[PDB]
Amino acid sequence: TEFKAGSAKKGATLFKTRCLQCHTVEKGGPHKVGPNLHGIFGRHSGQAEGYSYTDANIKKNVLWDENNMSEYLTNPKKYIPGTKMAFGGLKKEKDRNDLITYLKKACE
Amino acid sequence: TEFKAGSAKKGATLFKTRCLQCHTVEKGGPHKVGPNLHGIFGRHSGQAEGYSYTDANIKKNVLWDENNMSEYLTNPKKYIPGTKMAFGGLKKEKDRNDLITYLKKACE
Ligand code: HEC
Ligand code: HEC
Repeated sequence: TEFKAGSAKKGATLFKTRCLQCHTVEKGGPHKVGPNLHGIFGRHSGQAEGYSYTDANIKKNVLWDENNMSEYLTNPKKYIPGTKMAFGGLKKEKDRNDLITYLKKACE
Repeated sequence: TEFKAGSAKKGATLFKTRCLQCHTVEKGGPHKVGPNLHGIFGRHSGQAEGYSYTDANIKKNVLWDENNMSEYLTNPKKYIPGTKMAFGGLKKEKDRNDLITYLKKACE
């Protein structure tokens, strides 16, 4: 790709410190501020039921792959202008590789 | 995406006339000229076991999503220079949408 595997353990702690405030990853996990992300890989943006997405996310219709996800995480608002996800971004590719490695695994 | 759903039925007949000569889609289907494609979506290129891929496909490490797949099908050799897949391409987006619609479904 333009994405390579990292440390899932490192990625777990990245999740906890940077994403857990708003999201769950487990199957049967609830929506919070943000939507539960189980099964995100391969699904298009805006399709978790019971969550109120912005117009912007839905119409962006991103197919979530480890690769798209990387560009998204760099700068969410640059990627989906108008998203209400209030997260600045993960500028280091190594951080993103770690986190996505952990998401790839925990969201299946 | 930059890909929209079409006719899975139309996509089935596209498969039969243009891809079936070399590939199977069913779970438990054999490799032929080309590899069995069950589960292709979300997997990287070159990872079906028991198939002898070209150096080119493997190192290209494409993550197969309905979207990548479209660009691939336009012109396989332009996309993976050196691939031994001898298929010229499906130039009409509508044809590709139909076929991918059918693959999305039959390869799960
Ligand atoms: C609250 C301050 C957030 C933090 C921190 C993170 N996310 Fe988030 N995310 C949040 C919201 C409110 C939304 C909805 C956006 C909208 O415009 O509707 C999102 C969305 C996602 C998505 C898209 C999900 C989809 O189903 O399309 C993803 C892939 C995502 N968020 C991932 C994620 C990760 C991995 C984070 C840690 C770096 C993270 N988000 C932080 C809110 C919040
Ligand atoms: C024989 C003349 C082919 C026809 C017609 C089609 N494909 Fe093919 N495909 C063929 C080969 C020999 C290979 C291997 C390529 C190599 O360089 O190793 C491929 C590969 C694929 C792939 C990649 C699979 C992977 O696991 O990475 C895909 C996605 C694919 N072929 C799809 C496919 C479709 C949908 C076709 C009909 C339009 C099709 N191929 C035609 C051989 C032949």
